[PDB]
Amino acid sequence: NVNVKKLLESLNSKSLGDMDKDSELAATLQKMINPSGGDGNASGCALHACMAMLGYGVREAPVPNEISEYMTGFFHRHLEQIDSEGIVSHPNETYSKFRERIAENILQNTSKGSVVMISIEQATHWIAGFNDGEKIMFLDVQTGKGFNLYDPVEKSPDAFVDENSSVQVIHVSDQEFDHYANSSSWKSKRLC
Repeated sequence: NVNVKKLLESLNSKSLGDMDKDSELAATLQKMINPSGGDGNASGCALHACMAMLGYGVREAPVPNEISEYMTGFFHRHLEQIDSEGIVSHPNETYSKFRERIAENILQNTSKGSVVMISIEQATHWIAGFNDGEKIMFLDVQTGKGFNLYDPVEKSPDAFVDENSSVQVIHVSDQEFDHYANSSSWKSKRLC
């Protein structure tokens, strides 16, 4: 049975950058959550990242033909904030800088232990985001990457971000997460 509080300790006891550390946990979690490396629709994954980070347990995300039991209608309570403009990219802003400004905005509105679902360019893609007290961990348990903006190639910390790259941080209520936890959908997903 997989213990996330265990990983996080190990991880944080290394000479790695905040992006490495994310890229690492995410690549770890991705072999369990998205073993298939399915590059389909990625809300499923993004949320299992959240479930896992809250201590609900690591489980495989829905597959394409499971998105119908639960995720088909998961965001209805949040379509306005997704459809929104969100946190927009600056010009000459690098990837690292953007990620950092996105993090400091999340830290301002969340608490240690809290997670968020992160819409990238209006649900173009989906990543998770985990508050550890001190910093945000952006995880992309689908592609096994850390922070990214769903570009077709990898980007370096010092890459320049495209102009009007946008991200909308979605604060799913704890009820929504709990609702999903007592849901046969969740329960029938493979543990670890």
